[PDB]
Amino acid sequence: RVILLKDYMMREQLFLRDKRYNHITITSENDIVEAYETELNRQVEIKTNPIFRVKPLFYGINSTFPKIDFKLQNKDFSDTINCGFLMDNTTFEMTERGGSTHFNFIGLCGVNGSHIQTNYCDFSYNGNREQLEEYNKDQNMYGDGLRIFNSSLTGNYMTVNRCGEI
Amino acid sequence: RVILLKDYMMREQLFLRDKRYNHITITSENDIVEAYETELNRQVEIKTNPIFRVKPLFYGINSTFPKIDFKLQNKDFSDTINCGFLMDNTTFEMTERGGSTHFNFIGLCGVNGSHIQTNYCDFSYNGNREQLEEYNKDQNMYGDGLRIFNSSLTGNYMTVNRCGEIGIHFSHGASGYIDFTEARFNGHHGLMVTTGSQASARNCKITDTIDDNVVSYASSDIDLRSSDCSNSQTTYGVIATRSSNINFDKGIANGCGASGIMANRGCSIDATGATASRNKWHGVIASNNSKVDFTSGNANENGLDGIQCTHGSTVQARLSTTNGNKRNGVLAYAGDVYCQEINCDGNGRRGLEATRGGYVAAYGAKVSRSKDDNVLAYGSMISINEAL
Amino acid sequence: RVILLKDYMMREQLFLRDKRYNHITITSENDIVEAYETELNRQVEIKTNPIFRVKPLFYGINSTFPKIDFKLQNKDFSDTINCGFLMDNTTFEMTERGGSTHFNFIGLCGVNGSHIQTNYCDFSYNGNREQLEEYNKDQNMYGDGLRIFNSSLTGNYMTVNRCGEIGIHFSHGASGYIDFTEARFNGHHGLMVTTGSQASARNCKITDTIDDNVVSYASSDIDLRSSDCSNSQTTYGVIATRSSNINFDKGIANGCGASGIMANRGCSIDATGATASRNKWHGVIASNNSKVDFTSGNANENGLDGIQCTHGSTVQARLSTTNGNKRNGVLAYAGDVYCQEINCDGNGRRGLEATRGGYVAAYGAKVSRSKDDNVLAYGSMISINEAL
Amino acid sequence: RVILLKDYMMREQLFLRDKRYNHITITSENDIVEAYETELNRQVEIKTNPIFRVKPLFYGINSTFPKIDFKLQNKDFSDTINCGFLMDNTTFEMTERGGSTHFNFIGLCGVNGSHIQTNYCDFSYNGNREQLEEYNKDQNMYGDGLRIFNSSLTGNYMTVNRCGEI
Amino acid sequence: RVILLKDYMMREQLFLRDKRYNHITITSENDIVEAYETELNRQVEIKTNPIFRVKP
Amino acid sequence: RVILLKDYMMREQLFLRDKRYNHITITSENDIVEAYETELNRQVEIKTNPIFRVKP
Repeated sequence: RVILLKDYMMREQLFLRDKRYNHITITSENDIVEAYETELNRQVEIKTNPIFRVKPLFYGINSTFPKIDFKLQNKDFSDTINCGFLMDNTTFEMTERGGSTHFNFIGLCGVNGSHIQTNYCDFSYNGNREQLEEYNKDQNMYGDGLRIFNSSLTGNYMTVNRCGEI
Repeated sequence: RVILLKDYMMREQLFLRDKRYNHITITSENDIVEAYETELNRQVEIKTNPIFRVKPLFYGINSTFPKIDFKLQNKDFSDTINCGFLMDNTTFEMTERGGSTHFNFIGLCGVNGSHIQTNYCDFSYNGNREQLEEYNKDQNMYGDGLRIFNSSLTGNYMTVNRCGEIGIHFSHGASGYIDFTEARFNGHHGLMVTTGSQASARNCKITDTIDDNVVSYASSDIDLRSSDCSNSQTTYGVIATRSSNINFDKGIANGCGASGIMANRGCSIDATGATASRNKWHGVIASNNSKVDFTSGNANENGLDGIQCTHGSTVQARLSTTNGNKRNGVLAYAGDVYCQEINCDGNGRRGLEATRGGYVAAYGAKVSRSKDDNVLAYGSMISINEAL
Repeated sequence: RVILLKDYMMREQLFLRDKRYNHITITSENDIVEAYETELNRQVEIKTNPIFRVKPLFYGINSTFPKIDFKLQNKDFSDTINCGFLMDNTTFEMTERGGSTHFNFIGLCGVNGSHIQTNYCDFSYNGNREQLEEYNKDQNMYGDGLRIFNSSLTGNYMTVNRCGEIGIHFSHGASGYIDFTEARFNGHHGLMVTTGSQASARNCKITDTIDDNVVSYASSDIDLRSSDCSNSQTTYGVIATRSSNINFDKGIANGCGASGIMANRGCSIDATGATASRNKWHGVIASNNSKVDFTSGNANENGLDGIQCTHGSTVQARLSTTNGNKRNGVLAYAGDVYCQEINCDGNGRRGLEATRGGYVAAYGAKVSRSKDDNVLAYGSMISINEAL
Repeated sequence: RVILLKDYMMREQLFLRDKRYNHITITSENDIVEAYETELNRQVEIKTNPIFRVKPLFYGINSTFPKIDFKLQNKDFSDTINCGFLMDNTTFEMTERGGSTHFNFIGLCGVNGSHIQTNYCDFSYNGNREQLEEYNKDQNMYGDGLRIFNSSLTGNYMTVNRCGEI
Repeated sequence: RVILLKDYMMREQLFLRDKRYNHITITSENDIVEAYETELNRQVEIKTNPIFRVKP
Repeated sequence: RVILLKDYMMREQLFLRDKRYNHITITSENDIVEAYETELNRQVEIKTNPIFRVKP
C-alpha cells in the first residue's frame, strides 16, 4: 500500500512497463491529488490510425497497473497534451473514490485491450471547454475524456461534465 | 496550501490587512463552496465619490491576496449588502476554476489600484435579478456582477449572467481587459465603462439585458471588435455618450427594443461591417454632434429610420444596405449623412431624405421601390450626382 | 507602529530601497510634522523624458512604503528643489489626516507605476505662488503639486490651494481619480491631464487660477460631471486641446479671464447644461476642427460672441439661451453651428452670423432684439426655416 | 479670566477637545484682536452631506467653549479656507463686544448639535464680496457667514454686512 | 547580488514563480550574456485572445 | 481610553447617571463586540405618551 501524504504534490510522471503489480494499491490521505508542472516532459507516441502524441502522468504498458484510490486533478494548464492516465494493454482499476480531472488533452485513455474498472468516478473539465463559446457548432474543439480504443470498460454512475470534444 | 474539505461550509469572514501571502493558495475538494449566514457582520466602508458599505466574505487591503481555487456561491438571502470579494490595493488572482456567485450586492470589487485576474471565471446571479420583471425599464435594479474603481482587471472568457444591475462595471480610470466573455440577461446595462475608463472587449457576447447592452460613458474608450450586443429588451444595444469612443468593428445589434446603435453627446463610434436589423426604433442613430461609421453595414426591417442623424451628427455609409425598413431608411435631421453607393429598397416612406438644414452626399445612390418619393429635400440640401 | 513624539522636528531624509515595509505604519502625536533644513542633502534625479532632480524628505523606490498618518509642512525655504514624498514603483497610502505642504518644488510625486492613495489630504502652497503677481501670465511660475507620471492616484475630497505651477498634474499615460477635489488660486494651470492620461474629477472645483483652470492635453480624457471652473485670470476656464476629450456635463465657467469653455485642435467637449457667462471673450469657443456640445447651455453678457466656431469646428446648441452679449450672439468662422430652437435677446453687434464659409442650421430660432442686422450671412449659408 | 494685552496679535490656532470650560472667559484690552497668518496650518474636516474642510482659528469639539470678549478681524488673505470659529457639539457664547470679521471662508460655523449665543455681534466682509462685481448674477460667489448645520443660534441686533455668499 | 562570471553561458531556464525578491539583483561581468540552447525546454502558455505558447 | 480586549464578551449592563465623561472613550480591538445574556436584568421605564419598558 503506497500512501501519499497530505504534503505531496505530484510533479513527476510514473512510468510502469511490464510490471505485474496486481497487489499494489495507491492511496492518498487527501481526497484529491493535485498535479503540477512535471519536471521532465516524457511523451509517448501512440501509433494508431490517428497519430496523437500524449504526455501521461501514469503510464502502464503490457502490465497490470496498481489499484488507484485517489482523484487526480490537474493544476498545470500550460501543456496542451498532458493526460491523467494512458493505459496500454493494461488491466486498470480505481477504488470508487476518484478519477482524472481538469487535464488538457485526455482524462483517461485505454488502448490495446486495456480493460478499465473506473466506477462511480468523475472525469470532468478535461479539455478545451474552458475557451469555446456557446451555441457555435463550428470551432476548434479540443480535448477529450475516456478515450477508449479497442478496449473494454465497466463504469457505472460516473459523471463526466464540461469536457471539450467527446 | 489550504484545502477546504467537502464538509466545510463557510460561515465566517476572512479579513487580511497588510499581509503579503503570495505563496498561499486556497483550494477546495468541492467544486463550489457555499457561504451561509456570517457569524459576525463585519463591514467595510469605501470612502469615494459614491460611498457604499459592503460586507465581504473575503477582504484584503494593502496586501497581496492568496490565490483562490474554488467558487463561492451565496446561500444567505437575508442580508442585503453581502459581497464575495473586496480587493483594495491588492494583487488578487484566481485559478480559472471558480468565482463568486449568487451574492446579494456584488460579486467582486476593486477600490484602489489593485490588479485582478479572473480568467475563465464565473460571476452569475449576483444581485436583484431574481425579483425584477421583464420588459420593464422603471424599477429598482440592485447590485453588480463586478465593480472596478481605478483598478485593473484581466479576465477573459468569463461568464457573467443574470446579474442584478450591471454585469461588469468599469469606472473612474479603471483599465480592464475582459475578452471573449459572455454576459446575458442583466437587469440594467450589461457592460458599462464610465468616467475615463478603458476596456478591451473583442469578440464578447452581451445579449438580452433589459437596458442598454453596452454603454460607454464619460470619455471611456471601449473596443468591441466582433461583439454580439443585441436583443436588448427595452433600450439601445450599443450606446456611447459624453465624448466616449467605441470600436464596433463588425458588431451585431438586432432585435433591440430601441435603436440598435446610438452615439450621443460628442462621441464617436466605428461600425464598419455592423448589422442593425429588426430593431424597434431607428437601426443606427447619431445625435448631438456625434460621428458614426457604417462603411459596409446593414440596416433592415427597423421599425423607424434605417439610419438617422440628429443635430450635427455625421454618419458615413459608403456601401451600406438600407432596405426593408418600416418608416424611412436614411434621414438627415439637421445632420450630415455621406453614402457613396448606398442601397435602399422596399422602404416604408420618404426613402433617402434630409431636413432642417441636414445635408446628404450620395454620389452613386441606388434607391428604389420606396413608398414615397425615394428622395426628399425638406428645406435642406442633398447631393446625388449619379443615382438610379 | 512608529509614533513621532511632539518633540520631533524632521531634519533628515528617509530613503527606502527594496524594503517590503507593508506592515509598518507611521503615526504622529502632533497633528502635523514640521520639516526643517536637512543635515544631509541627498538628491535623486529622475531619468524620464523631462529630466529633473529632487531632494525628497521621503523617498521610496521599488518597495511598498509604510502608511503615513501625519501632515508634512515645510518650514525650510532655502532649498529650491525640496519635495515631500517621492514614490518610484511604490504603493503609497495616507490616513486621511496628512499631506505635504509649503514645499518649494513639489509636494508629492510618483514616477514609475507607483500607485498613490492620498485621500482627503491637503497639498497647499507647494511652489512659487507667494512670490508672483496676479493677472500676469508672462511670469516664471515655478513649483508644482501632485506630479504624477505613469502612475495611478486615488484621492477624493483633496484640497490643493495656492500651488506654484500645477495643482494636480497627471501625465504620461497615468490614471487618476481626483474626485470632489478643490483647487483655488494656483499659479498657472490648476489641473492638467497630459499625454494620453485619464482622470476623473466629478463635482471638482478649480477657481481663481491664473492661466487655464482645467487642461486636457495630447489625447487625455477627463470627466468633469458638475465641476465649477470659473474666475480664472487672463486665460480660458476649461480648455481641451491636441485631440483630447472632456465631459463637462453641467459645468460652470463664469467671470473667466478670457473666453471660458474652449476646445481646440481636434478635441471634443460635452457641456449640456453648462453656464459660460460674463467672460471677457467668447463664452464658448470651438476652434480648429473640434466638437462642443451645448444642448441647453447659457452664454450671457460675454464680451465677445456667446458661441463661436472657427475653422471647421462644430458646436451644437439645441435649446441654448445666449443673450445679452457685447458682440454678436453666435458666430461661425468657416465652421458649423447647429441650434434647433436657440434663444437670443438684446445681443451685441449681430443677432446671429455666418461668415467666411460657415454654416448655421437654426430651424426654430428665436433670435430677437439684436442691436444690428439680426441674422446675417456673409458669404455663407444659413438655414432659419421657421425663425421668429 | 484670560486677558489679551494690546501687544498681542493672534498667530496660532487654538483647538480644544472634550474640555468643560464653562468658567474660563477670554477678554482683550483692545476692542479688536487681529488674526494674522498662522504659523501652523492645521485644518479640520467636517464629514457631512457637503464635505468641506477649514482652517479654524478657534475650534471646540464635544466641549464647552470659553466666553469670548473681543472681535476677531482677519489680517491674512493668502489662505482661502480659514474660518474664524468652528464649533462641534459645543455651547458657544459671546458677550456682545465682538464677533469674527474679514475671514476668507467663514466667520463662524456651528455643526453637530452645537449652540451659539452670539448677540449684538458683527460678522462682516468675510468672503469674496470685496472682489465680485455688482449687478452680476452669474459669477463665483465664495465665502459665507454663520454656517449653521443642525444647531441652534440665539442672536439679535447682529450686523452681517458684505458677506461673500450667504 | 548574483554576479555572473564572464565564463558563464546561460543554458537553462530560470522560473521564479511566486517569490518576492526585491532585494536580489543579477549582474554580469560581461556586458552581454549569451543564451544558448536550453538543456531542458519548458513552455508556458498565455491564455488571452491570442493564445500563444512561449519558451522564456 | 478604555480598551476592550479581544477576549471580552459583553454580559453586563453599563449604567451612567449624572456623569460628565467627555474625555473617556471606549474602544475595542475587535471590529464589533458581541452582547450576550446579562447577569442582572435591570430595566428602565420611560414615562411619556407611549410608555415602554426597555432593558438597555
